Amino acid sequence: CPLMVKVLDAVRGSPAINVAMHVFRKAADDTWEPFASGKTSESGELHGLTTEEEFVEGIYKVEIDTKSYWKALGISPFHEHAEVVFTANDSGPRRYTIAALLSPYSYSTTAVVTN
Amino acid sequence: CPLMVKVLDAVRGSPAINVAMHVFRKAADDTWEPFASGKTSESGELHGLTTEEEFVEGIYKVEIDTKSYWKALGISPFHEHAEVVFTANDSGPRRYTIAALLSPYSYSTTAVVTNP
Amino acid sequence: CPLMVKVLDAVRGSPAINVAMHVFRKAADDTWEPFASGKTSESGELHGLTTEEEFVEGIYKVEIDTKSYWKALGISPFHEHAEVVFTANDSGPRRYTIAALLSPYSYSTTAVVTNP
Amino acid sequence: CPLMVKVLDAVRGSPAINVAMHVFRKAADDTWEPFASGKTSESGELHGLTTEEEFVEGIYKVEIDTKSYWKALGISPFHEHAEVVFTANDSGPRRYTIAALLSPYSYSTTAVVTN
Ligand SMILES: CC(C)=CCc1c(O)cc2oc3cc(O)c(O)c(CC=C(C)C)c3c(=O)c2c1O
Ligand SMILES: CC(C)=CCc1c(O)cc2oc3cc(O)c(O)c(CC=C(C)C)c3c(=O)c2c1O
Ligand SMILES: [Cl-]
Ligand SMILES: [Cl-]
Ligand SMILES: [Cl-]
Ligand SMILES: [Cl-]
Repeated sequence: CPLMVKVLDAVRGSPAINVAMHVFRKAADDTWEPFASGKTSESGELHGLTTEEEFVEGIYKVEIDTKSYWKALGISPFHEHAEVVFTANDSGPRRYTIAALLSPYSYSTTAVVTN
Repeated sequence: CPLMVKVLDAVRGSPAINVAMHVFRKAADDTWEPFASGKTSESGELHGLTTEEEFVEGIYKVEIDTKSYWKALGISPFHEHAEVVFTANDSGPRRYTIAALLSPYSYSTTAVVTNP
Repeated sequence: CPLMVKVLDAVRGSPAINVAMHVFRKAADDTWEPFASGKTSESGELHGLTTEEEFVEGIYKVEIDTKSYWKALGISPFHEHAEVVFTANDSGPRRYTIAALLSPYSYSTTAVVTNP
Repeated sequence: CPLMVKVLDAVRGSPAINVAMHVFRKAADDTWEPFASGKTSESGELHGLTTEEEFVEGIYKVEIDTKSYWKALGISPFHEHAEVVFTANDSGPRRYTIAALLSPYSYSTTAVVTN
């Protein structure tokens, strides 16, 4: 898997578990084509979204349903979702780990791109 | 103003100047309609995007063109843009300051919401 | 002022009001000497800590009492405090804005350094 | 190991490798007693700092030498170091992962506390 997403909860100090997200690829008509989704594990991770053959160069969006997470906890959130939009593989296939750290009125997202 | 955006550069320790952004509002047919746009000033701030009367309840998206900012400084960053999507004014008018803190492979965004 | 600190609350989307902090300056004998202190205002800002003449070159530490802030809101946070340690004015006088963004198990801190 | 530290580099999109840090425990005279140190691995992690028996309740500081890291990269940094100060184990032994995300003029630190 060349794409993994990890989500953490800055209020509880924990992995953010059962967070849903969808991954889209930008089509030629500039619309977002869904192609993968899942929800984070007990470790806050979502693995197995795609394969090296399928994950070709292009622009991808990860839309993380943070609002449902905060709703489940009874805490009023600001954002509808956290969106991470990036071009992949522009220099060849890489492993991408996208990390998101969530608070009700703020989030951070980082990419760690390795070999 | 009821909506202000501030952008900071975490590599240089400075305001992020001349950063373009576009704001959109979700229409009744679920499409993103253009709402306003502008570029940050020398203080990293963009003021005057809207007015209290125009900024009605709805779902708004701010798309901040962080990629062009980094490319002009010679850096090829990870993100295409930083997007902030939120419901505004659901419990009456509020003032929103969106802050974005930028690095080449990371950004943070925060909102400070005040009751006018 | 040459040194300003701004503190924001990422749980409530608000300035972090009445947050205490102490500033220290490293002495010639390598101990931390008291330099200034104060609490944030209703805007989450603490101004007036020092002056251009007093704020000489050196290593400064700002210790922000984030634990008391969260405890007064009913939260038992992870950190005892947020500490910001930095060399100031090494290439002549600068203006420093330190920003801290607080959550119960996380904080971020940023500096914006401007040449007066 | 009840204490692990992970450091990431927000400029390069990578683990922050060979970052030195020291862990201190606050003594009865309010001074900081060193007790563990190390440098991060190729994955940006530092494991094996302490043991469950030794890591008793108390106030601990992790001082991460971020300034040497940025110096090694030729990039002017703001902070002398990143300090993480916390009380441990106040409700019994936990596993603590301290994460730090570094930029030249900013850092973030988070704690994930699990079982
Ligand atoms: C593939 C590799 C060497 C690291 C990818 C990776 C990871 O495997 C675990 C991680 O745990 C983390 C746990 C945290 O509490 C945390 O704050 C981060 C940094 C995420 C931010 C502040 C956007 C990370 C983080 O970036 C991170 C992370 O980037
Ligand atoms: C003097 C100047 C051009 C900017 C200094 C400055 C400021 O005057 C106000 C600010 O408000 C902020 C409000 C926020 O919600 C916010 O998230 C930031 C970013 C700083 C973090 C994530 C620690 C800042 C921020 O860094 C900031 C900031 O750096
Ligand atoms: Cl932010
Ligand atoms: Cl603000
Ligand atoms: Cl962090
Ligand atoms: Cl983790």
